[PDB]
Amino acid sequence: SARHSRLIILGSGPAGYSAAVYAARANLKPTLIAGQLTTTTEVDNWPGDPEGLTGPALMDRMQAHAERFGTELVYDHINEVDLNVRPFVLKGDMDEYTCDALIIATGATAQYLGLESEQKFMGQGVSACATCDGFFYKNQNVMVVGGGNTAVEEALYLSNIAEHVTLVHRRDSLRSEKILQDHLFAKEKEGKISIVWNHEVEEVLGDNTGVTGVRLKSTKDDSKQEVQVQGLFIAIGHKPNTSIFEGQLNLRDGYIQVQSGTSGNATATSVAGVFAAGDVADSIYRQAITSAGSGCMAALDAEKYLDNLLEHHH
Amino acid sequence: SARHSRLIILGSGPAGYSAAVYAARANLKPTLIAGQLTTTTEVDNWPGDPEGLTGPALMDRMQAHAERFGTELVYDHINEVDLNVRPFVLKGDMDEYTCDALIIATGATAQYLGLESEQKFMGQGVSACATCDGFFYKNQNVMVVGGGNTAVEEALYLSNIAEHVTLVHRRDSLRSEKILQDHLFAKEKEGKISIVWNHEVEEVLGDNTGVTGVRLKSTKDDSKQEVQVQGLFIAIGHKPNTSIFEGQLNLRDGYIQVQSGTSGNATATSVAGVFAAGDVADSIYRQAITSAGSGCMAALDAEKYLDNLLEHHH
Repeated sequence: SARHSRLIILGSGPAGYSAAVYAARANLKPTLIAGQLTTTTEVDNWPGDPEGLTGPALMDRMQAHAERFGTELVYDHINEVDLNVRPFVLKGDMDEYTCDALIIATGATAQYLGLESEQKFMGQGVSACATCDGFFYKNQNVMVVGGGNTAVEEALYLSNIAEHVTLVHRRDSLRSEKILQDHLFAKEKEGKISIVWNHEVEEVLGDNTGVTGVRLKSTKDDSKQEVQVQGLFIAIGHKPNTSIFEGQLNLRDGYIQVQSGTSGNATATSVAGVFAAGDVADSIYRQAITSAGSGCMAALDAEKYLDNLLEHHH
Repeated sequence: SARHSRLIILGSGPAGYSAAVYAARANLKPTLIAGQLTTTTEVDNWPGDPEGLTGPALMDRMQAHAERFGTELVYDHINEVDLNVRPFVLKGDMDEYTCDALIIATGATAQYLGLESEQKFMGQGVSACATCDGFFYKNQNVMVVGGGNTAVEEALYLSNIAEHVTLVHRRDSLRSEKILQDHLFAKEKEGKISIVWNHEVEEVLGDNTGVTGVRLKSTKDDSKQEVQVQGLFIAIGHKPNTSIFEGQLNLRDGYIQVQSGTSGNATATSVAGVFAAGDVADSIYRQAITSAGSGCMAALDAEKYLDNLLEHHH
């Protein structure tokens, strides 16, 4: 038989653990099913942790916090949901779960090159987050790989920090928005950004310093080109972790659509009783602190929903 | 002559210090003018700090964090602003400041009884925040003082934690919204909440345990009444710290109106270049973590605004 909980939070992470702490201190006894921050080596922008913080260390603290006030943690992978009936059904490998309210905090997944040189130097000068790691390379030279909105915005961000940015793309045109393109070409004219078209990364180069260069290979002939850089930012793209909700929730480009606004219920989805927090619904800011904030919001939204539902039953 | 900065953040606090950390790590060199969390004795819902945290300790850490990456802190009180001209003008007791973008993070102020017994037991069982301190009183008896939306919502929140809630008000009707009133009267019928009309707090009672009772005095005759409670929550009201912006920004009930939404620029006000973060713009959630999140959002909003402004000058 299915394990029923009043509230289930799906996903461990800043948003999920934040919702757990608030739901548990509201006396809701939430269940969290655990199954972008845990890959960052040095975390320097979690407000109130000025030095020494690492991604895994922050997750351990958030996990301990959720458990301290009585969250039930469950280690399972959910391969299917039914949001058409209430209580909502979550089908896992180990058990089936049902709940009266659901908070979805499944995050998003950054895509990488898939190169051993890239994995070798992951954390030693290879990064997927300009906002997290850009300040390291003030007055130094960096490279951004990719061709969509994300790559363009990261090169723009970094162009106020780095001495020079090299943006590399495998096609010869960008799939990004026209305002972002205009800003980029302005910076290129002033010498702050260079763009290398029709190329892909062949090998990440460095030593005990970490990254020192990148060898590119052209996608239209056999030629190669070495660029000296201290930081490599992989910005191929982000994918919200929403495949199991397709056809059951309103999505926009794979992100879960939430009500937002300034009059409460800001994390509500298109299904009553289902709330979404963090990077699964946020395409713009995508930081641990903003995710933690929305998880707190989802907890209060869910609390008010469950209380009103409670008022009319039995 | 006026001290010019590209970006000024007005207000120390979770929102202001969070915006400072992000603006400084973006290489913006922000100025923060410093002049609800710093009154909470034990802070138990800052995600990732499971035990031992105090309000002042968290502010010291956030302050150190903003300063580490190069925020210029200024200790001054702003008595007037001019947002009708650019760069915007801030008139202080010690200096005049101007800026190209402004982040307003001035918070809100909770109103108290003004009683020595209330101040005596402040932090030892007297609180202004049910969300912060309610869990302390699980399966115990509490009192909420006030008559508007805030008092009603706090009594509702606490009614799922405490064994019993006593809501006390000086008039004989509530000035709160009708849906909230219906929920309250439902809980009263079931014996979870009691309402004492036409009364005000005369003295807060307790010892080394902290609070043990409250003596009420009627506002319509000379009679008095003792209630045994372990926690007293003062919910007379919140006032956003916005008086100097009246007539210069769109306000709704004194809160600064922000764009919100899921497509970025969520902290933008009715004046281009002016952003608002934290409790000065949030009437619903009002927590340190949600304020910190919006301060991070305001930093990115301001970063994109300043960069575009930069592109077209000189």
